[PDB]
Amino acid sequence: MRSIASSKLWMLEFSAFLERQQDPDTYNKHLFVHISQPYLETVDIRQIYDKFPEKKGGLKELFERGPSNAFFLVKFWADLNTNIDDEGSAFYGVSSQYESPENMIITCSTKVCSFGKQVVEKVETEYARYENGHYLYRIHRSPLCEYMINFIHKLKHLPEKYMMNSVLENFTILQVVTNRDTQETLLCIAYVFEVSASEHGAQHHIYRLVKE
Amino acid sequence: RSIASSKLWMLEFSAFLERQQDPDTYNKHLFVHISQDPYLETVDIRQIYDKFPEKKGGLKELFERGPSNAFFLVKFWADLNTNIDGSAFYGVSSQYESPENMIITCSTKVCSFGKQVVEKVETEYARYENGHYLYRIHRSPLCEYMINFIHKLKHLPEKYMMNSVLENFTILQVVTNRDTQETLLCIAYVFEVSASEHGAQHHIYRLVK
Ligand SMILES: O=C(O)[C@H](c1ccccc1)n1cccc1
Repeated sequence: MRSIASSKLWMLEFSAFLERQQDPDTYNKHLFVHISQPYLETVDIRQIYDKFPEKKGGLKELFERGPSNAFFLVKFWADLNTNIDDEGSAFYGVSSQYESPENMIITCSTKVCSFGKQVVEKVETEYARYENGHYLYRIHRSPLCEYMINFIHKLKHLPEKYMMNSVLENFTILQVVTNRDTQETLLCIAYVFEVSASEHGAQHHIYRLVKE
Repeated sequence: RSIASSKLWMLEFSAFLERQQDPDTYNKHLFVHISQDPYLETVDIRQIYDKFPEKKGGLKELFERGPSNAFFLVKFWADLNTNIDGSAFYGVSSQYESPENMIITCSTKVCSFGKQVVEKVETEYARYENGHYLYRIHRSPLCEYMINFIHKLKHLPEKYMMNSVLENFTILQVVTNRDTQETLLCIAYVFEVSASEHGAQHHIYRLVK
């Protein structure tokens, strides 16, 4: 009730970044969004069904199947203050780490919704490595999908942050992590976005979704 | 004076939303509309290569092949003041005229923030009328990408925001003689949203080097 964790799986790290080679040896790594990990604040899941309305297979159906301790909402304030010109010397990447007390094979589903419609669905199977009494699932510098690279470039073309925020009111991502054998939902994370108001600095706020 | 080469000219072009209100009453909202003596203003085609499809088969290559008199830029102020909340038909219509009986190939490419997102290709056929030859597209369905795009623009709170988005949105239409492969007309389209009370408007330019 302190972090993005169920009984069987927890997020340690998540990041999306732009890495720009300045020299043969020297690199700038700009973090668009970044989580690295007292009680979490709570949000009743009915407050967010309007942004994730979906019928069959949707958030509501997933939540009702449970377990109710697997469901989180993350709000990101994305830092878009970075140069995106010189494409050749740029790598858009994602990294993440999860941890479990047991050796599971997991299925990770990511759905991106834009103005109501599902625009991307990515499904991957991940496998653990034993490390320090636990089982670790680690993605290191995987390429950011092209949709998201192009979305960032579109946001940055807008002349005012308030326009970026208007667009982002209609943008969500839903991540569902499932045990491949048991089909148990291990983690389900709903993500919403604004652009960070600050000149430089990504922020996040994590909530535990409830229904009480 | 108008969108015309030696071998083909546009008479009419429209995109519309038709909403049947009862058995005999319908609303027809025009998003954009051209119906057609001073000279057209000119635009250097190098200014617009970055907004259109480049590389093999791209605007630059097409322009250099010529003929140079076949190339036009149309700016639309699209009228988005209409209800888009079931009984609706989103449609496109157009008419062309030629002095010769050709089979024509119409290619339409939609480009969004650099990338080609839709390509449509159609073959159209002539009808003789009074020593010339007429081509007509009547109530062809607007592609799903464009409907949706309209619906997304209409969710935005401000027309200036809609116009910022539209700066990186273009459509390229290339009309070719199917048998000779001659370029008959090439029209680059760019967009703004029309202001309140305004309706649909357009401005036509002749692309040059
Ligand atoms: O979704 C799109 O492709 C674009 C858009 C998306 C993100 C930023 C700027 C424009 N759009 C169009 C209408 C609302 C957003």
